[PDB]
Amino acid sequence: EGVIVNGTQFKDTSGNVIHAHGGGMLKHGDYYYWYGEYRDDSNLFLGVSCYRSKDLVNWEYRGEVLSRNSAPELNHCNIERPKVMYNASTGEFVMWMHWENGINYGQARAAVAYSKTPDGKFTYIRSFRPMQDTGVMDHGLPGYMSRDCNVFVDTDGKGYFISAANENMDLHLYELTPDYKNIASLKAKLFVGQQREAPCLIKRNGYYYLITSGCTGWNPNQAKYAYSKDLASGWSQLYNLGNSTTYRSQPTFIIPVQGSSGTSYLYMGDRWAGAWGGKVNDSQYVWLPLNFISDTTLELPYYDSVKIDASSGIISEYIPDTTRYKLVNKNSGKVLDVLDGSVDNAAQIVQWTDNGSLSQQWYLVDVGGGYKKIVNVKSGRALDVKDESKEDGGVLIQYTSNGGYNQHWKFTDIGDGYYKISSRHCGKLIDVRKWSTEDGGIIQQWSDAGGTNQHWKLVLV
Repeated sequence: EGVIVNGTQFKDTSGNVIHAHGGGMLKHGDYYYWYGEYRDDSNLFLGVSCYRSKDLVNWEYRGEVLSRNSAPELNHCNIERPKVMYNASTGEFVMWMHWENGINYGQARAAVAYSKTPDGKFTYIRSFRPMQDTGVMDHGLPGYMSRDCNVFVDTDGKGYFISAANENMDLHLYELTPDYKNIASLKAKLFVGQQREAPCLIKRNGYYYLITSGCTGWNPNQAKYAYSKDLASGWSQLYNLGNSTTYRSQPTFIIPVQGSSGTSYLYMGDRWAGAWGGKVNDSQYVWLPLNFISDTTLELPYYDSVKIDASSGIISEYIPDTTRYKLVNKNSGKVLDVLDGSVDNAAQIVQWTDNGSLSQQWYLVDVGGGYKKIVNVKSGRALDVKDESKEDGGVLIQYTSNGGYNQHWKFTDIGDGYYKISSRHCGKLIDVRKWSTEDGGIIQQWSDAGGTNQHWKLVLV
């Protein structure tokens, strides 16, 4: 039962609430290590927790690899977004983070630590604003500002540290020295004046990807991403990721989960309790699979429940009710299908002859109220009203799950095993365009006219 429930606080094997906010993860040996921080009664840095696991669902407490006791300046301060990277050369784990006074946010500096072991007590080194010796001044103080940050290890073995500089208006990508504990140079300035936060740096197939968020404090916002063949330059424009609120979360880290089947990239986020006036420690977590339609096209779907099999390297949606269905039109006798049985995103929904194929099989996932999610079997995509249309003739497609109302459907029994399936957005029914009785008939959205081309029978298979 490797299933995770988003919008909640995961519990460790001990039965206690996991506290690793703004955290990250590292895969070393046979274990996945989850690091993170958590405030105390005075909303100050208490400790940087560390959880260990092989299945990625059941987590074991391993103590605080870093504490407010680890150093004198760690006593009364703010530490957030701690990340851990491994060095092949040295063989020691280097840890980076964001340091603040605990009185204000004027000291936008990075902090470093390290340990010979992953779950061992780390030894704090120092806090500093990158390029302090260069003499450069960034808003009153010497050295580039460094708030929201993240780490990345390239294929060539070069370490990288990224953080928001120039008043969180610019992103700075710093190249680390071979030891990962210091900054060698300023690799590049990314997305200047665009004010991107909570950056996540990853790589797939000679393509670098930078998942960022907006700057709106606790309030969830529109996450975006970009790609490039080179870290120095060639970066693309920002492309929207997830919905307008990134599913009520903020991106924190993205790691590749490799297994026997292949590689699935896991997305980690934080549902900051600050949104509803709660303390940081009451923040919940949101984990989702990061899918790659193409080298340039990324997808971040929201599943209220996610199934993970770290062994096989598969991250997909968890369907509570695996019961398969066919939707048969009353007038045509054809069933709900996907054009050319495609698994592509935004593929047109059409009616077709009952041929017992996969594309014609659908799950039904309850989502509260009288509404439900109609999910294709061959492709985990959901029945979607294109562009959230509210008009007659609005085409229906299969699209990535995004919690949108244009993906919620209510079934209304009209008798004899037939239903009127109305959208939650406007209330219009699933309709076969022009009463079509042939294969490939376009499935659309239309007002309840009482026609038989709007009546569908639910048939178990």
